[PDB]
Amino acid sequence: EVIPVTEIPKFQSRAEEFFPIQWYKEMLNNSPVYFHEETNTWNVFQYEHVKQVLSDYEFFSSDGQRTTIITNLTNLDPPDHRKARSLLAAAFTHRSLKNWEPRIKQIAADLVEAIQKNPTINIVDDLSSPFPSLVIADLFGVPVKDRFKKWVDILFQEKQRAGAEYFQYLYPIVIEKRSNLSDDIISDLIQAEFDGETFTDEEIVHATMLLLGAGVETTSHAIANMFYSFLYDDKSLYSELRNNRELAPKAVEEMLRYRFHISRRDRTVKQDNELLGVKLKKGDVVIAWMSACNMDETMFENPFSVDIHRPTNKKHLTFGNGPHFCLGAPLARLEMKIILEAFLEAFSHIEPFEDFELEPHLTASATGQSLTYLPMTVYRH
Ligand code: HEM
Repeated sequence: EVIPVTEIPKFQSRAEEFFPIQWYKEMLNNSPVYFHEETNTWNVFQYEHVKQVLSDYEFFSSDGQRTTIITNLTNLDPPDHRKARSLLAAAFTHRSLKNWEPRIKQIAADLVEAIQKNPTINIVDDLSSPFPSLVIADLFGVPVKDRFKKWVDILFQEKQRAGAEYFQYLYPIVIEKRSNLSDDIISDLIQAEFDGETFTDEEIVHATMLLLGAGVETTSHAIANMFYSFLYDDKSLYSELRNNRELAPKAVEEMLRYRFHISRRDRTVKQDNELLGVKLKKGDVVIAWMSACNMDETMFENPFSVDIHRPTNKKHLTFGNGPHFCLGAPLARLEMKIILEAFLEAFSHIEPFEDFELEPHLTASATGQSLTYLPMTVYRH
């Protein structure tokens, strides 16, 4: 049973759903452990409850009958999760993340080089939408000619057709790489082994589709919302980053705490318990609202303000917590750092369009509402 999580807050505007800080403050102050009769869900907003739901799989299972949304990795609890996680993790080593940085830098340099003389840019079409698709295509090892945005657009049934077309495209590339191994994700998934078990070629195609669904639109949203913040939240932050070019990672971590909305994951209660202060029964569904708990003043001082120097920022739960903690988190942080650093090198100052209207430039997405357009005036020094 697909649970329509959109019906819990019932937002009055796309703009509110895009940045629901008023609703987070209401739930944290008045209703932090909230039973929603219409969806038959429990809803938790406080940092210590959200963290417990995400990680304590003995009590809060990822593999229940009801959900908020090809290996089903995200739907497995330990012990069955260990093999799937280990085989996919073979493509996300410390060595690969080190080797990816100069490749991702090249891609960012080319995207920014295309807009370097622009008086005005559109973050979405010029940067946030193409960049994570161009990156994942390079990291997969796709032929240079195919270097792909189309796929994830369509991968959003339209869905049956698109998945069958991706499969026919990639299946012969995996077979080819099995005989012709290179430093790319597909080659690392071919060589992966757990207790003598390996992926089949078909499983590797599915693994790449899971990585596309996990890592493209999420990263696009995170980048667009970071640039949104520089225009609309702390308008002095961009200047601070220009003045000290080592601050990019701190800025990325604060934009993942402050401007990624809405982050929520569901679990199914596995055993009766009152760990969240209320009696729950086996089969109950709990939604953990990570974006809300990222503004819990018990963990984050001055939580409704941008502060890239807040020493707790690295504790945000935008990537989850526990066994399912985002496999892509290092890559996501690297992509956001590299695109921000390339942008800072090109542009001395950015300004919003006085006439930009948010409501007409938001569309429904898996995370709530996403920018369709984000204009800015840019300057060079
Ligand atoms: C800003 C970007 C991203 C965000 C906000 C994000 C968020 C998340 C979250 C919250 C989970 C945990 C789900 C849960 O507990 O139920 C997760 C899992 C995962 N993410 Fe990410 N993600 C991002 C980028 C990426 C990228 C770039 C990749 C890969 C290229 C990726 C691959 C995955 C995978 C494979 C899992 C499943 C791990 C498991 O279930 O063991 N993600 N992501």
